Amino acid sequence: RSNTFGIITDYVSTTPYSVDIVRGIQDWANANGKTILIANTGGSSEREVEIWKMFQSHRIDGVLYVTMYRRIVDPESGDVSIPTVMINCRPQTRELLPSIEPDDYQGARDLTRYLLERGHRRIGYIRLNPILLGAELRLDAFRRTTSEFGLTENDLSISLGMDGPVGAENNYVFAAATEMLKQDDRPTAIMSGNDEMAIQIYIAAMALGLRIPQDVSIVGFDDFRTVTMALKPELTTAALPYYDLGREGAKWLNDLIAGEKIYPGSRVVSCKLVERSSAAF
Amino acid sequence: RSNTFGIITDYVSTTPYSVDIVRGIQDWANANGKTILIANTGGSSEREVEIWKMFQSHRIDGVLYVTMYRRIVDPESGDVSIPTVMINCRPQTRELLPSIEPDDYQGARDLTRYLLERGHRRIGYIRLNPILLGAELRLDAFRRTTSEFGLTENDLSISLGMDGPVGAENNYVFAAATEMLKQDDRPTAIMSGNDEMAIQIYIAAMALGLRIPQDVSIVGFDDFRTVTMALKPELTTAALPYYDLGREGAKWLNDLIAGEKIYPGSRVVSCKLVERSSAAF
Repeated sequence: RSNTFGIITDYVSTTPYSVDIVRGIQDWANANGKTILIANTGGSSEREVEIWKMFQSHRIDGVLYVTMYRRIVDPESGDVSIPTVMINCRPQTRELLPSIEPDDYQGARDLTRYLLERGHRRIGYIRLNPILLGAELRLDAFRRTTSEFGLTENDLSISLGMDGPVGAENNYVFAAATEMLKQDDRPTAIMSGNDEMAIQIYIAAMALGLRIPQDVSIVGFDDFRTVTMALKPELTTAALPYYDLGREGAKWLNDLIAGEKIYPGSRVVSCKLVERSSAAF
Repeated sequence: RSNTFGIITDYVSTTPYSVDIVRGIQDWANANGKTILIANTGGSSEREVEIWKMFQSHRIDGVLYVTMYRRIVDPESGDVSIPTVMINCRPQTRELLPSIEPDDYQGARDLTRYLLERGHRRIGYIRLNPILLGAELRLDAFRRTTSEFGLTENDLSISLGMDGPVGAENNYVFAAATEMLKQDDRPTAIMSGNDEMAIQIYIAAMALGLRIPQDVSIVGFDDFRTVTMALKPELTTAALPYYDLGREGAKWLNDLIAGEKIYPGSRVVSCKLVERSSAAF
């Protein structure tokens, strides 16, 4: 046993909004006497194969396969066999490896219900990049939760805010939010695909003389600290349990490495609704 | 030769605004046939010593010692000897190792001159965490550049925006910017310690009915993409050459590993002024 865990990640050099998983892994590692080595594939199957080979060569005890955003994918390990736990992603092949992911659907559901229980009936939703699985699941939740409550597609204002390659998108959130807020039947609440996008929606609203809670409520998603605590009023959002995913994933890998009869399958960790002050009745 | 470079970083799990250095290193590595393994010290001398030992054990060809923010520090490698190049930091011991850093002073100087050449005479500056070397150097530049031009301390509005442990500060940027903008002799331009802080200054200004370029110009620092392109108007700033620091640092390490008579000493890469539309005459 080298007591070294290897993390194979995909887009960490271009996606720094998921480092909290690493933070969770590292924190757990420091409390359990293990060292962590990180390798990035950049999304290349070729380089990934080579990385697995490298880890075998270095006698890594286990691997935490971590994706920057939620994905469904089978790792490309060639002929390498090392105990592995997937975090923030799920294998394409049923039960190929144990996995732990955040519940985008539940989070969006609870955030939508939050607004509904707060009197909002005309709700807007500006979509995160459609290529993202998480983006679509959050939208799926918004659509059904609002229908289950009674609102009709006619009470909603849904618009795309961006498209293109992740982390290099054609971004028009500000323009989309502006059009949405200038509508004759202006929504009273707007749900942002994620916290990052909320920055543009806050500016769009204020640029039209609207006061946040008072004139329009805004909620985000992720609890990306850099943003949520920068915006004023403080942004009410759904926190992706990244830190916990990392800590839980690491412990799980540790038990798997030590044997243990832990039925793999998939674990899904809930997203905590973080109530701040960007929404009003 | 393993053709593997190791990156020893400090606060990457809690500071994701410097991943671009890694992006630059990784990009160079992919174009030169090398693999990159990353290890984080979390700021612990103890864990760092152990990490150097680990790298020696794994036969890493060289190390890129990268700090999340600009620092002056001697690596704690114990008895380990491996070709090393420092990036975004400088050794405490004169010429202990080659190093390449961004020029915070030059960047702040050019950004201050930018405003001065644009008619501004009453300028505000909201300070980044004073514990940060970079924060102080940018302030040093603002102070002398404004004096060299002719303005007096009396024409400036300088205030702290935060303090405490980096990445866990007591943050009052919004409140400080609000007080500053409510002054009877309101500054016409405000320089933000960094781009992240600009989010709060934009909101502070708009919350008072002020229009950005029209009523008050705002410039930032870093060119933290997540922010600069989210704020509207687009934020004029000084770009920290992170990507280039990584690419240059990696090449430099490569030459050092291959021998080459490259006088170590320190290299300082300029910060590019990125003109957008958050400032007006």
